[PDB]
Amino acid sequence: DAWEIPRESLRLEVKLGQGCFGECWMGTWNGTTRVAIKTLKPGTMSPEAFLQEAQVMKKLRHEKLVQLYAVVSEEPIYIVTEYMSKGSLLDFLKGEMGKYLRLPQLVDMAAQIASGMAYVERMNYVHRDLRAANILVGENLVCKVADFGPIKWTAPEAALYGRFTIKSDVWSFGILLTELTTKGRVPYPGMVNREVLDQVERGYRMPCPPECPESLHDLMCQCWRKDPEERPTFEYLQAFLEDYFTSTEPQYQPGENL
Ligand SMILES: *C(c1c(C#Cc2cc(NC(=O)c3cccc(C(F)(F)F)c3)ccc2C)c2cncnc2n1CCOC)[C@@H](C#N)C(=O)NC
Repeated sequence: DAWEIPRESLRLEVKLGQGCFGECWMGTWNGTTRVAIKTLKPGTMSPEAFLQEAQVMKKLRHEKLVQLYAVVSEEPIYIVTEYMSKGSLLDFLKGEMGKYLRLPQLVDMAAQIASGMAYVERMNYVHRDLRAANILVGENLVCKVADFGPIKWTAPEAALYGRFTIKSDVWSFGILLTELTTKGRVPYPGMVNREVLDQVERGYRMPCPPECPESLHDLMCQCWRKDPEERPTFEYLQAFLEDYFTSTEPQYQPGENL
């Protein structure tokens, strides 16, 4: 494999997140270039299964996807991507860093995520796990799509019958629109996973947030139609939020929170 790397090239400087899947670290590869690294706990999971993740990352390059730099096929395993300076989007929004992110900033992010997903769309691949916990931010509020390793953020047909399409990713993206607009709170407040599947299949969807323009709530409701083929594309979503403040909501003025 030409992606492969000799083990002596990686300083694993600082630790970041642990778990039953392994762990990930901030570090320095090749002396020069700073990088993120994901390990594997040899006891908990298998090599050929955990390495099918990298397989996918190999065949995907796009400026709004996290870039796999390198791999290490022997335990302890190391999948090695670029490093993103500002951590998870979830952490960013709840964080003091995003006490002051007004709609303008938030909608641009959604546009960059969208573009990247519109790429995934173009490549006939499927994420199965789109939510602010798997979006990374870097300098200038660049956002990128990741995948580390359930039901509020995924569409019914997927949760139930396992029909995980790109249209399951559109739904969740709609739910991600609620994270960006709430400063990274959880969806379905005072609701728990089994009460969610009822209300949703019964037809319950979330209301337009405080001070979030209804244009965005309608977009979410396009994201969350039950008939999947009549949810919109990431091609359309991208162009939509790209033009949001010129074409859809140019009246817009800020306020307390958005
Ligand atoms: C730790 C972490 C990282 C990182 C990383 C990382 C991610 C991935 N996964 C992908 O990006 C991916 C896999 C499959 C498919 C796709 C698709 F299709 F969407 F493109 C993407 C593989 C390997 C690695 C190393 C990271 C990077 N920069 C800054 N901080 C980072 N952190 C810390 C997280 O914030 C606290 C992350 C992982 N992995 C983790 O374990 N979180 C708990």
